[PDB]
Parts: sequence; C-alpha cells; structure tokens
Amino acid sequence: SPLPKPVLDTNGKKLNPNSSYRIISTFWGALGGDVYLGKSPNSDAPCPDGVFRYNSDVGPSGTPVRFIPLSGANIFEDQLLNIQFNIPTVKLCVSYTIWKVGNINAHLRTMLLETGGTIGQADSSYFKIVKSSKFGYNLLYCPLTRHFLCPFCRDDNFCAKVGVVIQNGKRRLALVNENPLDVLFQEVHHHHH
Amino acid sequence: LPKPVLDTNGKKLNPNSSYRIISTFWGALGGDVYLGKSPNSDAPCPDGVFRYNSDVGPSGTPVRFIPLSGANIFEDQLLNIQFNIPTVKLCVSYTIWKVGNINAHLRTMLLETGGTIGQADSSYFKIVKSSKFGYNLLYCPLTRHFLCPFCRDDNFCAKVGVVIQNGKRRLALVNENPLDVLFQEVHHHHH
Repeated sequence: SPLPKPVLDTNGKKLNPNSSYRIISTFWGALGGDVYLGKSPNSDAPCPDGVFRYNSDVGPSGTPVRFIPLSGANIFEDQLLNIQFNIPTVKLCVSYTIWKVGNINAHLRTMLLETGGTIGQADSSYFKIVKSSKFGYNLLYCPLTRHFLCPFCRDDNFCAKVGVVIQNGKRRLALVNENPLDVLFQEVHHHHH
Repeated sequence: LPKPVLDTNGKKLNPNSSYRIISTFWGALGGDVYLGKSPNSDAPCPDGVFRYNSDVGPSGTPVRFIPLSGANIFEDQLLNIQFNIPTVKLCVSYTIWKVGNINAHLRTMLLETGGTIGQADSSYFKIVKSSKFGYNLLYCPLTRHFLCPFCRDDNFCAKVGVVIQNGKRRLALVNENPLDVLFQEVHHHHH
C-alpha cells in the first residue's frame, strides 16, 4: 500500500545516482569524522582497500561515493544498492573503489567493510539505507547468498547493521549487532573542473 | 625550447587532467600529497597541504595545474595548483593552493589552501627537474617584483619540502631539502 520513501541529502534533496555524496557523521569535534578510503597496515591488497571514518572532524573531509540501485534510477529507503567511492583512480585500482564486506576477522569478531567488490552482479555486496532511530540514516549490509542459491526457496530477509570497530587506533567500518553508525549524505560537486 | 613536465607514464602533463603528487620513495618514506587540516586552524574547510606518513594508507588527493600563460605545462613556468575534487560551495577556494604567512613555531611558510587562481594575489609555483629522480615544486613569490621591480634577484623561488607539524608531514618552504615528487595520472572509470 505505501510507496517507498526517498533518501535525502543534507540539503533535503532526494539522492541521485548521478550525484556524489560524502558520508558524514552526526558527531562533532573529536567524535565527528567522515567515511574515507584507507588501508590497514596488514592488508595484502595492491590498492587502498579499507572503509574507515576519520578519528575527528579536524582533518580531511570524506571520500565521495555514488549509490547504484540494484534496479531503477531512484534511491529509496530500504532499497538494495551498491556503494562505490566516486573518485579518479589508476586502472588497476578501479575495483578498489567498490564497497564489499570482507571475511570474518578473528581478532575483532566481525566482518570489516572493504573495497575490491563488483557492481550489479550476483557476487556484489548490496547495502540498504534506512532511517535511524536518532538522526540521519544507517547503512545495512544484506547478504543475498541464500537468495541467489535458491531464488525463493524461503526468504530470510537478514541484513546486518554497519557500525565502527577500533582497529589499530582507527575507526574501521564493520558489521555490528548494536549501535549502528548514524550517517548523513553531503552532496559535493566540482566547481569549474 | 620549453620542456614539458611528464607524468609517471611518460605523457606530458595536461591542464585538463588530474594527478596525484606522489613520492619517489617506497614504504615508510613514501606518502602522497593530500588535503588535510591542522588543529588550531580556524578555517571553515580543510586548509592544509600535507603528505601521508607512509605509502601504506590512503592515496593522495588529485590536483590540476593551471599555467599562468598558455595551454601547456612546462618546466620552470609559473602556474597555480588546485586540488581537483568535488566540494561544497563554501570550500571551493579551499581547494586552491596558497603559501601562508611565516609560522612562528617553524620559522617558515606552510602550504595551505584558500587561494586564488590567475590573479596578482595568487600563489604561483613552478615545476622543475630535481637533482635526483623526479621533480621539485618551487614557490615563486611576486612580492619583490611588485614592491621593488629593479631590486636584485626578484625572481627568487623557494623550494617546497616538508616540515613535521603535530606528528604529520606538512608541505612547506624548505629551500635546501626539497621534496622529490612524481605526477601520477588518475581519471574516472565510470564503466
């Protein structure tokens, strides 16, 4: 009966797949800090492959992303999509703009958000944007493994909340069971270039 | 004849292209140039030019080069430098490289953003061949030229290097220990 709800940016405008957004926190000062593309020191990837957020807002602004809906050209709450850092790269690092979820990390006891994924394929990592119970939105990761293996055997609509774990003194985005990261979407675009 | 500046693929630098400014070192001494902020900065936007403390970590912030005159980027010719990134409207000037005032704690001028392009108050840089592999950036103040055009050595340019500020590598004027850099072309691959 109800039609879906568009996700809005910080200016109140509907999210557009043709636009670029920073994923920013609802925090300030030492607790603020936008999402960015980084690398853990013990990664064996050839390119930065880690989704982090800065340790405070006193530093760089975040890495811009675009949102690629699984189907259609709108971006609604509770809609599967891929997330990709929308940045110029070298040719061999293109896949390391595309968000994915890594394997279970033994030490931190969860899966970390990484890049190196695909877009729009059965092996792609799909996320959803949902309204937070406080300000802004949460990201959810929705594995489609059972779905693609048996398209509708039975439907377990399982998604996991995206939060932060501290890794080598840095805020690493990761799957959490409680306290998801509250985020807003800040549109950015080029002026001149 | 003017000599084109080359990127790491051997192609002439193009004002229509974007480049990361990367180190000639590998590992702990590596680390690309990026747009950051120091504490104690009252700026409304990130306003500091840094480079990463190693090359394990993020990649650098892309820049474009804007010649003061003409359509080509040559060695030893004045240009402005600008981080070539999307921003909010408030922070557009804070993509444009400038050189700040003397920093009392470090007794040199630090590289900042917040500048202008193509004007008499813009910060002009030159790219020159390093005595080692790669290139150096020089800052060429117009101060003496405007204040005393027939004084000596008004074309003095200071080499850009790095000073440590709050545990970070901050680009700054360091005339006798320049940062050797290379230019790594990057572009979008939307499909």
